[PDB]
Amino acid sequence: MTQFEGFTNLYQVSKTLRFELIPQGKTLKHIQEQGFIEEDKARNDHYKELKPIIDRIYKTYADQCLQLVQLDWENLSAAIDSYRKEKTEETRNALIEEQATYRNAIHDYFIGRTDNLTDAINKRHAEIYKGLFKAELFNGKVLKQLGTVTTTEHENALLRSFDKFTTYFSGFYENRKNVFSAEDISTAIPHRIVQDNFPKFKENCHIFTRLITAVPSLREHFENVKKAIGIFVSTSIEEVFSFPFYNQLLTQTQIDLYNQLLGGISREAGTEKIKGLNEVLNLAIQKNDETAHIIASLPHRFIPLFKQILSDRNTLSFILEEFKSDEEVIQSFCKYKTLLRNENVLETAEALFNELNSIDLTHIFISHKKLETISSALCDHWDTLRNALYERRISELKSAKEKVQRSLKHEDINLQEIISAAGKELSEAFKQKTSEILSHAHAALDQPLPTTLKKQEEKEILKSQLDSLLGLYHLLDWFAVDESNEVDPEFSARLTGIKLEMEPSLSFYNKARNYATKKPYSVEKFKLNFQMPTLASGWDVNKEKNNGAILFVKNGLYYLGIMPKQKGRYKALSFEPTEKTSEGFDKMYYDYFPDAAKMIPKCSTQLKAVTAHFQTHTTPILLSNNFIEPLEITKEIYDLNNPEKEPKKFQTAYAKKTGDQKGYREALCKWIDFTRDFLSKYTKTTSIDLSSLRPSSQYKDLGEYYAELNPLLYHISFQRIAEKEIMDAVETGKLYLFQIYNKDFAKGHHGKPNLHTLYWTGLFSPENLAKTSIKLNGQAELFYRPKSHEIIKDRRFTSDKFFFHVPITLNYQAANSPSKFNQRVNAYLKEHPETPIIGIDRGERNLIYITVIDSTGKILEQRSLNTIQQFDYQKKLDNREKERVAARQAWSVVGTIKDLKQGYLSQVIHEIVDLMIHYQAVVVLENLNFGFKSKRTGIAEKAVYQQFEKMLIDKLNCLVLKDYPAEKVGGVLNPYQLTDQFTSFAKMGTQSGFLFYVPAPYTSKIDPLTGFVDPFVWKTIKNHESRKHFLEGFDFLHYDVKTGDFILHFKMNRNLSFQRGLPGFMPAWDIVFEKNETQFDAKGTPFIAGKRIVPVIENHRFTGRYRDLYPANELIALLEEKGIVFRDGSNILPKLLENDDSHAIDTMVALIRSVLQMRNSNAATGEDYINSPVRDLNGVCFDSRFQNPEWPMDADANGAYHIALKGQLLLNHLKESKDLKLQNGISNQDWLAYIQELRN
RNA sequence: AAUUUCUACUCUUGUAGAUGUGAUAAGUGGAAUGCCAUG
DNA sequence: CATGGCATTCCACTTATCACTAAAAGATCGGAAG
DNA sequence: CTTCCGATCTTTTAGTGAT
Repeated sequence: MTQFEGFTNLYQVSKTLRFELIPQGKTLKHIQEQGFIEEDKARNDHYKELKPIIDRIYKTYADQCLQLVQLDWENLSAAIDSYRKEKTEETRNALIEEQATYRNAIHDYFIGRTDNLTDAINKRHAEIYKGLFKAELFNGKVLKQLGTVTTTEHENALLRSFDKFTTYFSGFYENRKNVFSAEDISTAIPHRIVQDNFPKFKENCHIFTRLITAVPSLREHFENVKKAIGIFVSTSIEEVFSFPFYNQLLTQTQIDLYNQLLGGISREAGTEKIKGLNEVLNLAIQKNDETAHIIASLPHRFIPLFKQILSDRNTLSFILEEFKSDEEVIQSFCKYKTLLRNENVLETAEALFNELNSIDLTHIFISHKKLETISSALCDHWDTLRNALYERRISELKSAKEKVQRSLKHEDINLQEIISAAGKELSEAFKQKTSEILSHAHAALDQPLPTTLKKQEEKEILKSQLDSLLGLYHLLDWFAVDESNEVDPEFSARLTGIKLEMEPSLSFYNKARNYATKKPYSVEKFKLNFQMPTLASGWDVNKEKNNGAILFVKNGLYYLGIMPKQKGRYKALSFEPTEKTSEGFDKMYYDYFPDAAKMIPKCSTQLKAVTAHFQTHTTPILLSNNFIEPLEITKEIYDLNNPEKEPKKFQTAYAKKTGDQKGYREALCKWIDFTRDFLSKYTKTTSIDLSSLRPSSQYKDLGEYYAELNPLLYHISFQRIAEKEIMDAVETGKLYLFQIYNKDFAKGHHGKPNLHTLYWTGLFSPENLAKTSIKLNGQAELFYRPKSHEIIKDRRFTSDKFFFHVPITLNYQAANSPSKFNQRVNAYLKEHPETPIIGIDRGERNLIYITVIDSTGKILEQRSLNTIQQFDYQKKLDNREKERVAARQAWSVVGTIKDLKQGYLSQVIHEIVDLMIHYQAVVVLENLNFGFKSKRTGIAEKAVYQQFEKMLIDKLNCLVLKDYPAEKVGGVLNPYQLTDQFTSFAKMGTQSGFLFYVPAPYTSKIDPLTGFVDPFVWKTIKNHESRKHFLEGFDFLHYDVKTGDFILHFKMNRNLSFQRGLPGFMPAWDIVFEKNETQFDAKGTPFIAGKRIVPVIENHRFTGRYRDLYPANELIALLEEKGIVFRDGSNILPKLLENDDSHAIDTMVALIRSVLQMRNSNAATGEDYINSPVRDLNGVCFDSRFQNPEWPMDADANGAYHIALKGQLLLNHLKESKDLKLQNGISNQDWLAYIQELRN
């Protein structure tokens, strides 16, 4: 028997807290006199400007090392293909093994242990390889091994700035250490060139050979384009797509060349571009040949390879030089404008335009690749003047039309022919547009230019002027000025001259675009160091004179004290713990052993002395220093810790591979005895009690023992320290003291502290001191950021502040990582069938809506979350989005929307968890991958809502409640754990702890009462013939004289061409055209039954506005127009098909589509509602207007109800799932079968 | 109109809710501009 | 009035690793012994 | 006085986890 409160203290989580530091007294002065702010800023400046120097060494050794790699890829390809053939598990582990094998073989070159190379170069590579991740870089020791990077003296002087400070790069050391590891990390060289680029190359090989065997004609094309691109000149175009050629393509340059081969070199602007492989293949597919139909039947795009890590860009395509400063761009543009003006380009341009009215118009030609732009700009469609010329050339005449379009679309056409086919209205539109363009250009030239562009309006005016400029250029480039056909010599000469005169605006335009779109600089914080190499790396009392960080607690307040190096050295400053009665500070005492698995072998078995001693002789060795008693080390123990093999005999890999569990158990028992002896005899840990441990042979796994052991090591005490001593240490300058501070520690606050502040209070709670649930962690940094009743707006940026970041770990007593968490959740839900369900849906009126249901599907509660603390957030969302797109072409700042995002989502989250703890339910969300929405719904931007899952996940990872008692479940010391750690959206299945994921569609459109939804697709019916075929596909239709409603009876296996193809649970349907009489709700307001809302599409191609409809009244008006008698209950179906005019058929189709339109909404009038045309088995026409709380209130409420029902189905299957597993989503047919089944 | 930071309010010189930092790397998507084609 | 494939720049986003460290080991430096 | 030696300060390091 497990209970809901049992889901706590399951696994550790790690959080970071941020605080502002207030200096206390003279320490603010004394930090300035040492000037550590400027020194640290200079240090950090040296760091980021020296970082690109360092990785050049990494790049150089990577390129040198990889060029010797030579491997067969046949086995890896075979494994990949075999796993592709069928996705059984043992092939997956086979492919995993092959991937690890290839990764290790590639890493062998890096370590210098590869077999294929000789021993001298192997030892050379090893001698290099040990030097990358040490201080050998900074003194240039490894530079002697390379002699290739060849830094200048300024770089060497930069390297001299970090003498005796190499620990600053430890994080960078680890970051680059992830690179050269065969450990399947996504950010690693061998994982990239094994699992990322190589499958792409293999499939590119296979699609190439399929293209070759499909048609051999493009083999000539491919060799031709290789010769044109001039890349890989020493190999065949077949051989490059062969597996042995992947012995190249490891360095960046070959990757770049391959990508250029796929894409093609881009020349400078205004020039023809050399096409690539994908481009020529797309040109082949765009010819609409039967061969293209053969190609369209095949995959038809190569895939570029991923970029090699740490390298740079070395493309052959043209790179435009970028601008530097505002004054540069404005002076360049001012002088360009004055040059253009003094060149009098406008006057000769005007002379060029009016010349057209007094020239032989057939003697001037227009480029065939620009005429469609002119047709679009001067008519309602691009195809207007194209079809005009097409039908003119047709009119002056099967294959003849082909020759006409061939001669038309490719050849440049004289202007007189254009005028003859077009008409003088296009001439007047042309002269109007040219007048507008010349007016814009003249105004832009007359308009001066601002003194900078940091304001948006300056960017606007320059963008407008330069925009008019390249618009004029686009106007100028319309004319086919080439002399292949006739062209007027003086006119062409003046046109070419003026185009060359005003040419470089386009380059000016792109350079201005690149300069203005740069993100503006803002001031940043940087890490403080106080000349401490290891400032606050850890808190331990032994290291506290080296890490230099000491905490104090004073009557509720918190103080962090830093002592610096005095006269360039660590003066041993210490204090005396006085009585608790004495006034003063309470110093924290950090007694901590980091981890048994790393420290015990370090201080015990992997010392230099023991390794030397036991290499010489087999005699056991006694260790004395840092031990109260001489510690025995046996040969056997060293053999277990140093097995000359990957699996240690006490560790579980030995058990998994070997299988001899006896030796595994005995080695484990011996190891536990040894580490118990070590913990007994070691100086730091001899004072700790370990009586809570089980005896040695009872333990199951070593990791279990370690996870048991680690919480015993960590321990905090507190000692009162006299106040005047601390004051004297501060006044001497020997102690820098800050107060840890946030909003909540201010005196003017009352009630509801911030959650992080509540964590901080809970860390130092005496109960947490008794047993450690909240553990303070190491590696804390300090940041300095410079500067940037009536209250001052933006007060917190006015002056410089000292920031403080500190990591803490929650649920310390729990295990390191969760295991079988979903299994535990499924077990609890199996034991509790009575658990409620909460459904979430994204509405159109509401941003989000919630529904609470039981196991019986009864609505406990629905509620609007559209407004929280009486605010409409969708309004601000749409204003911010419209300013985003308005600033997009405006060359403005990009900005962010995500603060308003998470501000609304936080209140949503808080309401969600309040409901969750109140109801002890589960929560169902829609799968983000299996759906699509747009602006018709409120919040539904896919990027917006997908991110909303994330804070839900980690808030449910370590959920606490601010008003709970700290010792209670849901308090600080017992956080609720309900989910697992989020990794990636594509990673988790349908279940994440108590959360559940279901397919989005077929949720809102269904009637809740019986499970009816329209099965008919309506884009099928385009003509009255299809509409007639649709209306004949019906069973029986008659009018109820008693109820005054029109009754349609429908069966499956009819209109299957118009169905959506998903069968329902029952084959019978009885649609009722409800009479549009008045009806009343639960409250008493009248409403019209069957009322529908419909957009306007009367113009047959566009969408209008919304309007009302009364289908029964319009229906009876239609039959009175047709004069067909229907007050008899007779079959109206033969009577309707008698009148075969397309208008009548279209009207009845529209009416029955409208009554099949389940969703009814118009926010302009404010009516969002659901009316079911299909009546109940009780005969009740369902409406959401009835306001029954038993049924959903609104349409989005209906969707939330239905997604809750989907979750109910999924967990009911879990109840039937005896394997404790879950389905891979929910099939739509299964869903509608289920909902129709229990509804009917 | 305040905040470690962010959001919403403003009486409270504050309120309520959220808030894993740092470093590194890669990828994706937009937009603009050119080039070649197609409807 | 758009689409397809490319190329350059700029911006935005996600995604995917590592650390959450006391002590050994080694460098080095200032003051007494030969 | 230089060499050495013991103090002292950076720098690297140690490695678990399912029938």
